[PDB]
Amino acid sequence: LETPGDENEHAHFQKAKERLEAKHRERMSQVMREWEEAERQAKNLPKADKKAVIQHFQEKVESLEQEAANERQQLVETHMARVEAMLNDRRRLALENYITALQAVPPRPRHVFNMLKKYVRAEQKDRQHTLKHFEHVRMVDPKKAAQIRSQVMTHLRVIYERMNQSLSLLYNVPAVAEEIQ
Amino acid sequence: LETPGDENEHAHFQKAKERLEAKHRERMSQVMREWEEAERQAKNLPKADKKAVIQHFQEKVESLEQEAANERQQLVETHMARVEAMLNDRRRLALENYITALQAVPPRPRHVFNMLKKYVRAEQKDRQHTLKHFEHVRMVDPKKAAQIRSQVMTHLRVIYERMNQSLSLLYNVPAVAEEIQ
Ligand SMILES: [Os+3]
Ligand SMILES: [Os+3]
Repeated sequence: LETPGDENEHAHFQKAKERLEAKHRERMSQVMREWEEAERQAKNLPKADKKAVIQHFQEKVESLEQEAANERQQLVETHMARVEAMLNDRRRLALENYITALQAVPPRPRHVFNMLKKYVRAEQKDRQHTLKHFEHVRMVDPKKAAQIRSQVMTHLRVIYERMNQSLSLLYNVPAVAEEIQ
Repeated sequence: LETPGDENEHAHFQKAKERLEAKHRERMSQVMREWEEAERQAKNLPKADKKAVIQHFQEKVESLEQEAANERQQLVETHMARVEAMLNDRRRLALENYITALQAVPPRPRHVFNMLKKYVRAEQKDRQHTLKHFEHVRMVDPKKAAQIRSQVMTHLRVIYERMNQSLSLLYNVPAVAEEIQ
């Protein structure tokens, strides 16, 4: 995670969640094994002791379940972070590329557009992505999402303003205006 | 979901979440499209109206995000339900199969055990599965999990009692006792 090179991320990301899982079960089952033995003694001990063993290990697992939590979030935040940089970086590019329009003999009307749908579908990936991500916050931590709606509302609005502000660049190139539209 | 036959479930399950996703984005983007147009009018209207349009669609999306929620849970509960029946059904079987031991000439010491690890690893799938499932409740709806810990604690305990109570059937067959152990 702190190094990784194989381009495709879902690959890696999947692999990290994967081994994150092959790791917890390991430490977790060790407790379900330390617990079983544990009770195997409070078997002929007071019922008060039986009870404390239960409450002790009942807490060790919460401990672990917590570690893993954090541990897992730490993974996600990265992905998201890595995902967004891709998404922004691509977008920015298609801008110049779609900016490179298709100026020459017949302004490659098929390229302009070919290029356009890149920007568009791209910028949609943003919107589509910004949204998914949020739903998560809506569920998992309803309060967390409350705070962050004002924040993310602004974002979506930016894309909208941008997108149209992009299409509105045809208001600088008349030929392909009615031509492509 | 109400019919399905292709054995493997993860397959289907994946497919259902899949189309559940190809469906929401559809209805969702329609709102992000009904919203954009909407604001495009409150553009020269009072700032009070601009504000209501915002608050109206801000609520239509919560609506949808809610539908989808429910809609998605409805999927999960099935899977879990289908998953558990597999898990129980298999287990029960390995019991008789592992019960079928390996009685004959040399009580297929390699079969008894071969059979055993089926039961075991099986019953672990239970424990492993019961646990995963719960972590979900711990996160998503912390309160939900609080209620249900007493319930699921009992379960895990049952497997434990069972498992050992199974191995302890060798206390009925002496040959393979020291023989396999
Ligand atoms: Os995400
Ligand atoms: Os599950």
